[PDB]
Amino acid sequence: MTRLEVLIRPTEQTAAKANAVGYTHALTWVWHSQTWDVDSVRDPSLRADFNPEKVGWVSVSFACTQCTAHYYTSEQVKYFTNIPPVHFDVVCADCERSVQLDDEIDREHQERNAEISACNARALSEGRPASLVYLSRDACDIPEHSGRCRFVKYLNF
Ligand SMILES: [Zn+2]
Ligand SMILES: [Zn+2]
Repeated sequence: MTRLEVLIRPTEQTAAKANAVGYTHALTWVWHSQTWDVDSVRDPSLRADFNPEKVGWVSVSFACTQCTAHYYTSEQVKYFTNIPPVHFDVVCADCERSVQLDDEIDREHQERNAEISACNARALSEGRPASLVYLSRDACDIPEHSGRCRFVKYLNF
């Protein structure tokens, strides 16, 4: 449960009338779940048309660029109209983790390939063929990588 505050202030074309009645801004808010607790979701600041006789909607849409997670909320704002739609097209909290695995996959390939190196060397000292090959994403024998890498179970065995 996270509050997202939205500040609305008059456009240039309505600012004089807003001043005349002394109503210079609206501060409103909506709420969102943990899915959208990410750095790129920040309290917006908007310009809209002050109008003394209308109530407008502010709409805030969230959508993940990597998955189809999405969320729509809205709130009424007195005396402001034509409020720009707010869109957060972001990488959601669950997808943030998935793209970061690249640093893990790479580290684990480095480790494995060190062990492959050692096995090949040992084999050359025992008079067996040194048949193992280093891993990459296109040819990987770590079972937990399957999908992120092309799992080739018997690559090195
Ligand atoms: Zn996502
Ligand atoms: Zn791999």
